[PDB]
Amino acid sequence: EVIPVTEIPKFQSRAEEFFPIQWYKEMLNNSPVYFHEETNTWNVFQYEHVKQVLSDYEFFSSDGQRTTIITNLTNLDPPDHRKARSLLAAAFTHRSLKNWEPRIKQIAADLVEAIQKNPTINIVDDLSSPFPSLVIADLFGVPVKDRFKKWVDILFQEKQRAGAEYFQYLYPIVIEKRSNLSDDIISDLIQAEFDGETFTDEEIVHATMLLLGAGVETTSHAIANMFYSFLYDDKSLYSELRNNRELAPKAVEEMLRYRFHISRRDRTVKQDNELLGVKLKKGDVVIAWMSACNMDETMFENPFSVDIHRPTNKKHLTFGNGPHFCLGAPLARLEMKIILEAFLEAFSHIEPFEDFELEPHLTASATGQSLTYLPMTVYRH
Ligand code: HEM
Repeated sequence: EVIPVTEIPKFQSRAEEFFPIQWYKEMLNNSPVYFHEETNTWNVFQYEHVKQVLSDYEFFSSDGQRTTIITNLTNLDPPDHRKARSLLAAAFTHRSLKNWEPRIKQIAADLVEAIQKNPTINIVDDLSSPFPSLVIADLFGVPVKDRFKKWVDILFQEKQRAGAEYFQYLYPIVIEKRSNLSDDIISDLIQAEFDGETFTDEEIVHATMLLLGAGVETTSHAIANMFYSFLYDDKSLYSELRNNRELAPKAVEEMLRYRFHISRRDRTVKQDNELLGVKLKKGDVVIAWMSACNMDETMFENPFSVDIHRPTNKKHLTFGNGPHFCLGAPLARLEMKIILEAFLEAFSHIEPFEDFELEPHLTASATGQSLTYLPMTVYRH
């Protein structure tokens, strides 16, 4: 049973759903452990409850009958999760993340080089939408000619057709790489082994589709919302980053705490318990609202303000917590750092369009509402 999580807050505007800080403050102050009769869900907003739901799989299972949304990795609890996680993790080593940085830098340099003389840019079409698709295509090892945005657009049934077309495209590339191994994700998934078990070629195609669904639109949203913040939240932050070019990672971590909305994951209660202060029964569904708990003043001082120097920022739960903690988190942080650093090198100052209207430039997405357009005036020094 697909649970329509959109019906819990019932937002009055796309703009509110895009940045629901008023609703987070209401739930944290008045209703932090909230039973929603219409969806038959429990809803938790406080940092210590959200963290417990995400990680304590003995009590809060990822593999229940009801959900908020090809290996089903995200739907497995330990012990069955260990093999799937280990085989996919073979493509996300410390060595690969080190080797990816100069490749991702090249891609960012080319995207920014295309807009370097622009008086005005559109973050979405010029940067946030193409960049994570161009990156994942390079990291997969796709032929240079195919270097792909189309796929994830369509991968959003339209869905049956698109998945069958991706499969026919990639299946012969995996077979080819099995005989012709290179430093790319597909080659690392071919060589992966757990207790003598390996992926089949078909499983590797599915693994790449899971990585596309996990890592493209999420990263696009995170980048667009970071640039949104520089225009609309702390308008002095961009200047601070220009003045000290080592601050990019701190800025990325604060934009993942402050401007990624809405982050929520569901679990199914596995055993009766009152760990969240209320009696729950086996089969109950709990939604953990990570974006809300990222503004819990018990963990984050001055939580409704941008502060890239807040020493707790690295504790945000935008990537989850526990066994399912985002496999892509290092890559996501690297992509956001590299695109921000390339942008800072090109542009001395950015300004919003006085006439930009948010409501007409938001569309429904898996995370709530996403920018369709984000204009800015840019300057060079
Ligand atoms: C800003 C970007 C991203 C965000 C906000 C994000 C968020 C998340 C979250 C919250 C989970 C945990 C789900 C849960 O507990 O139920 C997760 C899992 C995962 N993410 Fe990410 N993600 C991002 C980028 C990426 C990228 C770039 C990749 C890969 C290229 C990726 C691959 C995955 C995978 C494979 C899992 C499943 C791990 C498991 O279930 O063991 N993600 N992501």
